[PDB]
Amino acid sequence: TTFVALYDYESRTETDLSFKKGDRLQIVNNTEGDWWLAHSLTTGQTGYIPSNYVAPS
Amino acid sequence: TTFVALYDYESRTETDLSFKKGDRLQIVNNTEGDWWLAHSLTTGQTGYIPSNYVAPS
Repeated sequence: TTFVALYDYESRTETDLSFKKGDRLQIVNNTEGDWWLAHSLTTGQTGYIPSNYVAPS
Repeated sequence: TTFVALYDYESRTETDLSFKKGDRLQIVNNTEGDWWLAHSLTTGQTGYIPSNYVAPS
């Protein structure tokens, strides 16, 4: 299964991928799962987490 | 809806969130969607992309 970029995206960090509209991309299986933007009720910090690391309460 | 960390995770960049096992986290709605690890067929580069930016071929 192959995706196609609908928009350009410029990498903002050392871990994201830049692409131009029309580029073809393949998703890569990773242990961590999809990454979610999350807010910590425990610490008040906010940022991306690996979804396979968490569970519904 | 509130998640709970199953494991500790140490932030590796300026955008991820550290947490300890047992911490409580809330997912945050973002424009970008979940982030996926992707491999570019166009450039051969690899890294995380915002999923709302791409579509099935």
